Amino acid sequence: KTSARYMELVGWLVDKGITSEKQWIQEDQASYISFNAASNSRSQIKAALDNAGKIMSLTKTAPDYLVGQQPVEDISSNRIYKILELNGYDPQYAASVFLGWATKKFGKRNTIWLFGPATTGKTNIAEAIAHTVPFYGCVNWTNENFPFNDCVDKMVIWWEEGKMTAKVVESAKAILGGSKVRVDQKCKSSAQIDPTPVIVTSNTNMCAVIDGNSTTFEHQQPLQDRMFKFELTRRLDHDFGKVTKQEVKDFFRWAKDHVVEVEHEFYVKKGG
Amino acid sequence: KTSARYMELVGWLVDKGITSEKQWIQEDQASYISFNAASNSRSQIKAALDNAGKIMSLTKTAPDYLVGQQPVEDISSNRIYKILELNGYDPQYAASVFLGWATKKFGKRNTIWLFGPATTGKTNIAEAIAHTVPFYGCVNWTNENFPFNDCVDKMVIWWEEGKMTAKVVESAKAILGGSKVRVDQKCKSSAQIDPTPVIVTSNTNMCAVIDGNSTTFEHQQPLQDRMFKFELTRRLDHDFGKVTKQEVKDFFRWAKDHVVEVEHEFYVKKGG
Amino acid sequence: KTSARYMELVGWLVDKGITSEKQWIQEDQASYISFNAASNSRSQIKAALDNAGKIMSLTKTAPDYLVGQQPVEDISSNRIYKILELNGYDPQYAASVFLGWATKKFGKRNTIWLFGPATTGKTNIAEAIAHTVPFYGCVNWTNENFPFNDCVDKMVIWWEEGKMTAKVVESAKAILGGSKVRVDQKCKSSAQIDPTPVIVTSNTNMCAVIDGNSTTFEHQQPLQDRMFKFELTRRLDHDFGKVTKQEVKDFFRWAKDHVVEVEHEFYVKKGG
Amino acid sequence: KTSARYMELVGWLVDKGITSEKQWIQEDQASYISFNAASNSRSQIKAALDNAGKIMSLTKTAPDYLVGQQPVEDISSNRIYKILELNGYDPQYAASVFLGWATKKFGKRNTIWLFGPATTGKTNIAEAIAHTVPFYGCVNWTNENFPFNDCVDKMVIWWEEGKMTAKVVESAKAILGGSKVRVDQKCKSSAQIDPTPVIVTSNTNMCAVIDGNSTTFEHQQPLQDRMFKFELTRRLDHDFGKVTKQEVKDFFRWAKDHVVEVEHEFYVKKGG
Amino acid sequence: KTSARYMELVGWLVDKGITSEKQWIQEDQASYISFNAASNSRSQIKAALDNAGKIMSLTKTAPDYLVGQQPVEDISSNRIYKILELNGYDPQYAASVFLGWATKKFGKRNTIWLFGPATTGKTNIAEAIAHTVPFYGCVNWTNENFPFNDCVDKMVIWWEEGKMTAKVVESAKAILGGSKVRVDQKCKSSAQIDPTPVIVTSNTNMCAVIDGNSTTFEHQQPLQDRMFKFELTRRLDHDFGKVTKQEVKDFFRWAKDHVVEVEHEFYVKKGG
Amino acid sequence: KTSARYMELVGWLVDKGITSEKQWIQEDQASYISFNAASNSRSQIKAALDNAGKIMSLTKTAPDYLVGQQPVEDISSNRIYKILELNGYDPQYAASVFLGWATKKFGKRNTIWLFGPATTGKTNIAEAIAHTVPFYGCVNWTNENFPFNDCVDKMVIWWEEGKMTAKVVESAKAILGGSKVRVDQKCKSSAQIDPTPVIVTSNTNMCAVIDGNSTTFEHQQPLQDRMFKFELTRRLDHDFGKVTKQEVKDFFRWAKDHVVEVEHEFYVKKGG
Amino acid sequence: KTSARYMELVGWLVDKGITSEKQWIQEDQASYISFNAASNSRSQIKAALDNAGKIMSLTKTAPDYLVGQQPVEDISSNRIYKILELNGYDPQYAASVFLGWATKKFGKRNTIWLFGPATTGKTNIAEAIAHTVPFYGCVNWTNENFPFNDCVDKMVIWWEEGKMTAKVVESAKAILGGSKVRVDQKCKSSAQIDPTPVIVTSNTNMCAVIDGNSTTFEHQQPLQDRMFKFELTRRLDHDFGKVTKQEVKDFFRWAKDHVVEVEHEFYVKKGG
DNA sequence: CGCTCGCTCGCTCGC
Repeated sequence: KTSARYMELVGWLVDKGITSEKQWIQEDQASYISFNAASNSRSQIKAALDNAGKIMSLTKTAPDYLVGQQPVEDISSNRIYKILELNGYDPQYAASVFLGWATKKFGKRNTIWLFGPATTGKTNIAEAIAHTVPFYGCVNWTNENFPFNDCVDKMVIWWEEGKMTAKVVESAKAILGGSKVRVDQKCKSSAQIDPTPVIVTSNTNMCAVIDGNSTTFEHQQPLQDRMFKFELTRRLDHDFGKVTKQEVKDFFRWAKDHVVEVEHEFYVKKGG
Repeated sequence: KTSARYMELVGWLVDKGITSEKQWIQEDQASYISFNAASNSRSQIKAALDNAGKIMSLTKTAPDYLVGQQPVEDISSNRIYKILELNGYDPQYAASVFLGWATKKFGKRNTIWLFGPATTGKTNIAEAIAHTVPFYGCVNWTNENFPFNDCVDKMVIWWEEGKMTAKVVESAKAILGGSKVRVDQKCKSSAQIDPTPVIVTSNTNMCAVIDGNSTTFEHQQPLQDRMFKFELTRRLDHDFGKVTKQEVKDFFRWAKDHVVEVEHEFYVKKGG
Repeated sequence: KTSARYMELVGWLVDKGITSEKQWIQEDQASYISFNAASNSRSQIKAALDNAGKIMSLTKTAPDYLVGQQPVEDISSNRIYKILELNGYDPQYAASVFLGWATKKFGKRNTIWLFGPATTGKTNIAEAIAHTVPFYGCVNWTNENFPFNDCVDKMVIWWEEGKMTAKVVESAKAILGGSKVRVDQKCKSSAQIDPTPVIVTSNTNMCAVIDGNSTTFEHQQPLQDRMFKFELTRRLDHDFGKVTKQEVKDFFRWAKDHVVEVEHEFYVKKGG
Repeated sequence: KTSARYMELVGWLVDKGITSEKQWIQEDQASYISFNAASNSRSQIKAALDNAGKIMSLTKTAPDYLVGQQPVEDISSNRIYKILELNGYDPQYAASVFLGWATKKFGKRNTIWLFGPATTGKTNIAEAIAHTVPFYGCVNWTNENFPFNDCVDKMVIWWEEGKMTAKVVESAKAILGGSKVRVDQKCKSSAQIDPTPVIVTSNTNMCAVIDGNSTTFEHQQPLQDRMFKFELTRRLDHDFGKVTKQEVKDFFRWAKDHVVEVEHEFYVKKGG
Repeated sequence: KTSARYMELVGWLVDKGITSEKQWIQEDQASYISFNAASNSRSQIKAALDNAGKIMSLTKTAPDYLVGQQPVEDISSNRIYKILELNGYDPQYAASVFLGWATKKFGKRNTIWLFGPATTGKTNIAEAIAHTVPFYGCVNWTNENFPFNDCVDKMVIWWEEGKMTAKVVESAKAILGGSKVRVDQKCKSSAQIDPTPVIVTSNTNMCAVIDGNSTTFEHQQPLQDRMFKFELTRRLDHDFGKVTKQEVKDFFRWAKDHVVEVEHEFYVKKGG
Repeated sequence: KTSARYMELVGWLVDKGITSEKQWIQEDQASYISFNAASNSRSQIKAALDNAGKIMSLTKTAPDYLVGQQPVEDISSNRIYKILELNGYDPQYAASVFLGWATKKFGKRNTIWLFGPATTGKTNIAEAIAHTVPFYGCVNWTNENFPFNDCVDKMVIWWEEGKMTAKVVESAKAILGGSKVRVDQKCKSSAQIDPTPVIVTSNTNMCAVIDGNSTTFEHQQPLQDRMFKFELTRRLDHDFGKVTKQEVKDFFRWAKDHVVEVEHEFYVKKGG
Repeated sequence: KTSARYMELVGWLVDKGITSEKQWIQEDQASYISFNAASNSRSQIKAALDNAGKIMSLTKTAPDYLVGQQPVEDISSNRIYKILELNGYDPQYAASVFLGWATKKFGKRNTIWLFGPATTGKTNIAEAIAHTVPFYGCVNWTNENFPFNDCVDKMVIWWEEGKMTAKVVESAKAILGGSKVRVDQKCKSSAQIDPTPVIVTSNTNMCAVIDGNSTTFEHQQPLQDRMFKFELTRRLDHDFGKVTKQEVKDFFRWAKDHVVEVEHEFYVKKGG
């Protein structure tokens, strides 16, 4: 009775696409109606749903999800290639670097840092790329005590606001460096931050260690060695935008199907 | 009688169209009397009411509920066109700006800010906009500790004056432009904030962030870049207010069908 | 057995009219004996009483309970007419203004505040007018941390004391101008505040808006436009109190049977 | 089980002739033991005690309760009369004023202040009069925004000390003249205040209106008109105390059986 | 099973006289073992314990508990008499004052003030006097007026510390003079204050009432006239105190066997 | 069925030896398995464990349990004597002081403070003294809600760290001064606080009243009078440590079999 | 039915090769299905896991787990030997020092300071050392309210980063020196500090006690005595890391089977 | 077959 129901719920959760509350309400909306019409208690169902969500968040990361089912042939039908050609960089090399960084094949340099203000248009593209996946964790830097709130234990962790001070750079260098360690949040919560690809998209200089109020350059070499620098030249135009998911998947599949030379340095040269 | 009673209550709520207790008491109050005379437990009724409210609040976008079956018909039929003609502006540009702010076509301009005294023409417009939508919210600054309370399950979020200290400004700026994040201010407050348009109506200047008890300047640039400037010079006459929903729907349909150029600035131009 | 008894109790409670505790205890006498001899209901009885109170309050108008059966003919018999003649004001114009303000069809001035001497006699008249109705809610400024508290389950709102700040004035201006918004009174308690005729009677100047901890005369024109200015000059002696209901009903009937032209000015015509 | 136990308790209380709680606990010691050994029903007992207190406060105020069937006989048989004769005040006029204030025959003059220093002779009399009534009320002025807390349906009001700030004076002025106002409670609602005889007995000067931290003289005319003035210069000597009930009842009967004409003014004449 | 256990507990509380918790836990512990081995129901046991406590507290008197009948046969035997003789006080007068204060036959003077530090010998003497009786009670004062242990129907009130602000000064004189006062504990607890003798023991100056941030000298005479100042400047030699019950009984018998004349005032005539 | 099982569990717990949770888990752990196989209610098991702990604790005070039953007959047969000879101090005087402090002979002095560095030998002595008793507690300043939260009938308390804030010193002086007080440490847990022997072992100066961040010399006299002081000279010896209960028992026996003079100061006499 | 499942789980955790619940769930496929079909309670499973962990920690120490049964058999084919040859250090001397430090017989030496940047391969070695042991804890030291919370008797603790304030120096010395004390973890939890070594691997300075914003240099001798200086400023190669447990066990066995000179110093220079 | 008290489970507030 209970075991069969739990197995059926696990099978229905595995053979579907439920993640957040909005997606679950938009997809299968009859579950809430059935629960309201039946009994007002589903502890086993809630536990099974939580287990399925944890298995989906810890199972597939980004490489098993960004693999498309059909590679595109027309390179002019993608906005990413046009943006890369207008900015002044190689599109194939950038795609290969992105595929190598998202697969966990770089090593210590597992953090991509961007440059530019909020009027460049890259923030919307980054938000769309972060929301196109299932689990997503935004790094809300609002206090100087706990930098990671609800962004731990997800799929893709990205930062869109907040500046790291001098009291958090020592922890960021060990968290974003790509090492598995168990860290306790508040008191009754102890998670394990694993090595995942985290993209940093801000405006200020991330390598400048802001020691409270001033700026002290005492450990910029490790932050520069374990960090990247991808600058954007051409900004976003008017009447052009809205990053979807099928085009991104096709671009990822085309970049993975044709791998070329991939470099490993700090400052990216003007190639292409 | 449990499942059958819940099904009958759901059917009566779907056919009668009741949202809260006030609407049910004002309209057909026979279902509530029957439920009170029959069983004594109100947990199922509360769960059904919460489910109905959630289904009514989450279903589509904020601009999808303002488009009626009537097309153009008559352009001049509301007080907004008369106010724009008396002050000296264009109606087409204002309609395009409203359609872009309600649909999120600009990306950054997703908040309407007002300025001027109460005897000029803003309080009546705000009251009409709040009364035109039943599922509207208002962030009343009653306390200086946890002012953000009723912020979920609503579309039109109101905003008034008050000593807004530096605390939740960083979380409100990410929600006023278009994002999805949770903000906790007390005990049970874990709830995701959906992207919806927020209207700001105040008598004084709300562009400067207050530092507890004094008006200072710290985060005025993001509020000026995300908010929209709406200056006024004409005085408030007589018989202003009480706008029906049909005129608002006709204006929204005319603005969505007849669109001009796309602009992105703080002030309002008189072109068109 | 239990359902029939509950239905009989609901019918007896609906066919008796329960508005207060003391009146219900002085009128009915076998209800307590029946409840002690039967079961031990509480939640259902409270819900039924709340529903009956809501249906009795929000269902009709406040001006329908003040109509009389015969109009008054002697102008030197009622105390209100004598007070209006001794104060030096028009009686017919004042009656027409009161009838227009009580019907909710006057405009933006839905509140009437008086400013006279200390020991005059208006306090007894205000208390009699507040007690003449069944439901009456006073604005007691006991807890300074919360704004409006005693304002649900009533209709007649009377202000006695309490220093209103800027936030309280801004929250009250949204309801005193004819709008409808949700005002919070505790920790998560939203309720629809409908527009009703609020009568203000105190000795302090209500035009001076306090700016939290200091005094700043900044909200004068809107406070003067959204209200009137009814001052007194004559003083009453001993044996002038004890306002009944037949005289008030006769005065209301005489004012409704003869309605003149209503004006709109802050300064009343001192003629009498 | 509960209804039968409540009926048995009511029958035992009616057959035993119990009125208060302390006397019933000190005398009828078997009823409490039986209630503790059987079912524990405290809510029903509290409701019955509240109903008995309300019935005692409604029927028979102070003159019909503190008036014995036997006469006074000798004039020298009361401490209050001896104190009034030694201080120089009129005894018949004071008795008439007390009978008029305790009977509701004064109208707006329902306030009596007793001016005195430290150990003079009025504090002990006030304490004895407050302790002679089992269900009396005391002004617990221990907080700023927390005025009354235990004075609902109390015909006897005791006052010892406590300077009220400018935030409850407007509510106290309307209640001291025999009115009916709703005060803000410390919980979240508001109780009902009935027109009972409230006496004042402070130590400093009650004529100065404490408006927060200064003295207000512009609004002192109504407080002076709706108040009395009593002075006591005779110090409390040894072998003069112990106020009982038979002497007070005899004094009340002698004052009611011989009423004189007193001038209704601010001060009290000592003629006679 | 439950009735027999309740009867055994009542018998052990009545005839056995089990009042202390540590002694009852160190002696027989069969009731706790039975309650742990049985179910979790303890309403009857709690009611029996409350009834036993009420029966033990019902008794205003300390002479039958402290005074005995065995002869001493010597002048000096207890340490209290030696301390009083070394400090500079009368022996017979002190014994008469103690016998008059322990009997509760004074009337107005029902307080004992002790001047000096806590290391002199007043705290140890108070602890010995409280432990010499079988039923006693102490209530500390840490915050303002919330920490109240148990003192209903007692005869000795403890006062180790507690700085009362300008709020309860007018109520303490009436509560410690010969009347009652309202008590506010947590929430669902309300009682009165009977005329019991409180032993005041402080080290600073209690005559200067702190009014929040300053001093007050307007009602100190009323609190000083209803008390007995006892100067205790002679400190101990090397760990003095620790009086048992036999020594206290012998001292009480020696003080009662030699009674002299003692006046009723505030200043102690130390003439011996 | 339940009573017999509870009696069997109590007998099995008494016929073994309960020390703490870690010792009970390391020794016999079949009680939990038996309780899970028999019943399922954890309340009965918790009550049985509490009864067993109370029965094991109710045996002796502290001096009769810490003193061994084996004589030495020589002054050179313990590590304490060697440490005292190396650091330069009197052995007999130190043993007498320890016997007087552990038995409650000084009265006002009931705390032993060990001053010096961490690598001296005081930590091992403190650990041995804490492990020599079965039930031992510790007071740590980790939580900012309650500093003295470890007080559930503890007979030996050890101090290892924690600042001395201006708040708990007044409560600690009444417990460390030898007086029958009942100070509450949590919420509704005002038990009989007896004068238990407390030991302090820190490296910094514990006589500095840290009032936030500075140091105010105003609450150091009672802590210095109720505490001791010992200035060591020898550091931690290499290859020497881990004192057991045998050395403590031998030292206690040598101090009890050889009693000399007893002083009452900080630095004791070392002549001998 | 749960007793048999608990016994089977305990047996599988004891003799089987399972440590946590994840390994037991991933091992047998039918056991997880049976546990899901039985019940949903996890308290018994958690208790069994805690008992197994306690039995494994009390039975086998860190020496029996870090040392293997077979040696490496190669004095020039290992990662540790290559790192020592590249950094300039002795192999046999380093192995002897490691065996002496990881034995728990030095007295106070329980940590090891390390320098150099994060690109020297120390992070990979720390991750391998943390993954080679089952029970691994972290030092979450960020806020100034809670000191150490993730230390519940961990066998291998790794120090990450954090500004060590000047207040917990005594608590750190009592934990790293083998001082057994019953210190509280947070508020509602407590444990016993056992003598276990904690590894230290970071990039900042451990001697600089950063007290919030300043730097305290008074405490340095205990940190230098209870630590081991290890240089790591020499740059190594790239594309290395990923150390398993077999190599570490072989190195430990080779160091234990061939012991040379062992000293108790601290400043370990690059010998050889 | 009906009245009543003890064992056990459910709604709700404090910390």
